[PDB]
Amino acid sequence: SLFELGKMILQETGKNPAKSYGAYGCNCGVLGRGKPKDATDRCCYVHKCCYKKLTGCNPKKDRYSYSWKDKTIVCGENNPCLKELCECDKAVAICLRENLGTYNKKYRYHLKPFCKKADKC
Amino acid sequence: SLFELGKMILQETGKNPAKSYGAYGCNCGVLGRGKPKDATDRCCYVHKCCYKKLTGCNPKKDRYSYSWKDKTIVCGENNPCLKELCECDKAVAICLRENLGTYNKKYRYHLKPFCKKADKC
Ligand SMILES: CCCCCCCCCCCCC(=O)O
Ligand SMILES: CCCCCCCCCCCCC(=O)O
Repeated sequence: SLFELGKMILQETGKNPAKSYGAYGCNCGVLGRGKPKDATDRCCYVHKCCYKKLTGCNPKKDRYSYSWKDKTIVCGENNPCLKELCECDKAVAICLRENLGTYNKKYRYHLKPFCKKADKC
Repeated sequence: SLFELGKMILQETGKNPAKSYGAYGCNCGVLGRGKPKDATDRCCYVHKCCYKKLTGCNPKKDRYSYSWKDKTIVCGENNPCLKELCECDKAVAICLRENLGTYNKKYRYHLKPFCKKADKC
């Protein structure tokens, strides 16, 4: 759920997730997708497309277990849907950290309604 | 200072530092040293002996800079004493994470005044 997602982002990046990524660009955080602005935003585009394959579970509210083991995110067993959910979230947290070099503060609080429409996943 | 030390322990172990290590065994956290109970406690014994070499700065209150860069603690330049300080702190955080497998909850709130005296550093 959002609680696990946010924790993973903090562990990987060292940054407060709500603040750095809760409204970044056209795809990170609240709302749906749009044309990416940069590589951090493209990480969040892939992540939202990752959620589209999740069958019956709720990406926003279902909790799942994972542990931070030798500084790596390891998705616990859980059920089929929660496992894929955890795997979506781990991959966006790693991608956000990988692209910290190009993170741009000007997109931090982006006006999402003016984004160009996104391509189909 | 304590703020950097706690943050490093959280980043490496994923655990709330105050709660897990603020009074652990005979050497972690408050107070001085004593005979170690286990490997977590020996990490904190080494750490406090690391602090004894620093007489030109204050391990508890002086701030210093460091960054979490690709999930590794990197001590910033700072001055001679703060650099060594950062280096003591980085090594205890890594040691505490390495010995998480044997962490024992029975020593979490240890009665330190009954510890056997420690060997000289
Ligand atoms: C410790 C953090 C508590 C939960 C905060 C959750 C905030 C999630 C931020 C989502 C942005 C990333 C993106 O959309 O993938
Ligand atoms: C985010 C944490 C805020 C600062 C909390 C500092 C607690 C430091 C705990 C010391 C225990 C480790 C030992 O003695 O090395």
